Amino acid sequence: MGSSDDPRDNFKKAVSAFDPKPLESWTGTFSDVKATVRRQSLSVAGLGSIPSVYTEATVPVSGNTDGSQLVVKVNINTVAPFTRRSPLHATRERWFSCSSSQCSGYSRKCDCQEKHEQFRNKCYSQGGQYSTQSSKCRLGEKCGYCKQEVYLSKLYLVAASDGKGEYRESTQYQSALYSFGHLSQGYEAVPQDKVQVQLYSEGDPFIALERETMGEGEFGV
Repeated sequence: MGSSDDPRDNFKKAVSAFDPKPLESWTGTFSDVKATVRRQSLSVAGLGSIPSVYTEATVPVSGNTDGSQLVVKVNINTVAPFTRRSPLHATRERWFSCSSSQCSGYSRKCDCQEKHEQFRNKCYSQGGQYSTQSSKCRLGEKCGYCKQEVYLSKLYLVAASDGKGEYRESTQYQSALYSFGHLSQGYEAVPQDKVQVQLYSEGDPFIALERETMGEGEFGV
């Protein structure tokens, strides 16, 4: 194990190691739409402008759906072909679980009613709908969840080096966006007629920044 006492050190090392030259060859198609290699610059306070390179295409939803899923066939030079299916629409549930941190009373017998009530009221203030599951909301209970409807707008994909100078879909990163799971994508509040698809390499500073800043895009609390 290793870790620096400088919070930005891991990020700086990633920036130094980043070689975008192979990515210039990332031409091809996304579901038969012509891809374009894009060179962007990140602005990171104290570190300046940072290169980032991805290949992208806008895929129409029409003609690229399989039931409720957008079907993205990645056919990019030097990247082993792969498909991502991603839901056009998701129902995002954020659950309130009663934990000791928000529990009122004697440890073994506490409940989170006040904090749950706040969470429920917060949901409605954010335009969500709430489902209450446990009113008593005792320690360890799943008390309820806030529900939001979202629609895929920007799909982030990640490729990793193979051993051999080319690329394949990343194992570790199912998205370039923190927290890097398959539903860590760009969403909007209403249905979309097209989706922007962006393919990054694992070592891109965009992904490093997402990681080292926990999605915030900048360092600091």
